[PDB]
Amino acid sequence: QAPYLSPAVPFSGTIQGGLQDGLQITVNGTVLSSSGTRFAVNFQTGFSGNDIAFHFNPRFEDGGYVVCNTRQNGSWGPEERKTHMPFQKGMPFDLCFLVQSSDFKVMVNGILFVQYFHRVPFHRVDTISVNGSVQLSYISF
Ligand SMILES: CC(=O)N[C@@H]1[C@@H](O)[C@H](O[C@@H]2O[C@H](CO)[C@H](O)[C@H](O[C@@H]3O[C@H](CO)[C@@H](O[C@@H]4O[C@H](CO)[C@H](O)[C@H](O)[C@H]4O)[C@H](O)[C@H]3NC(C)=O)[C@H]2O)[C@@H](CO)O[C@H]1O
Repeated sequence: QAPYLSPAVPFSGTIQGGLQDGLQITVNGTVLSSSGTRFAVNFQTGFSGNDIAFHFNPRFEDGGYVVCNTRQNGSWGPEERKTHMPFQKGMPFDLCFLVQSSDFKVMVNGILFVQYFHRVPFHRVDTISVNGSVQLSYISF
């Protein structure tokens, strides 16, 4: 599938034929230096945002942490927080999401940062959305 180039934020877009084992999604952009304190990459089913299989949510708050979570039928589940901020405000980033059968792995700037085990079946998620304090250069597959 062709990449989305300079998509405006907030973004959503379709992942052609859905998430698959071994699919790698790159999100390349810049964290804004002073336009808020959080951003999110969401892997979801459709365009509603009520069923987000994997919400990856860096927060430049309390010194900085990343929330990983799942929204199901409009309900957020138990957060998995990573008390490690691998981003810097104002700086470019390259995020890579590797879909595996049991989990997502998230590489930040080349290096595995977090592992999130599937809470809902992944082959059904077909949409990426991005919101918050970021500018995007591209999303590639
Ligand atoms: C200590 C503790 O338990 N803390 C809890 C808080 O962390 C918690 O905050 C919520 O946490 C969830 C993850 O658990 C999300 O980060 C929530 O933020 C919301 O995220 C959604 C999805 O990204 C976002 O909606 C999207 O917005 C875009 C455009 O911007 C568009 O409208 C899409 O349609 C939509 O999906 C939403 O805006 C965002 N809201 C905020 C305020 O960030 C986060 O609130 C709270 C509440 O559960 O509970 C604490 O106790």
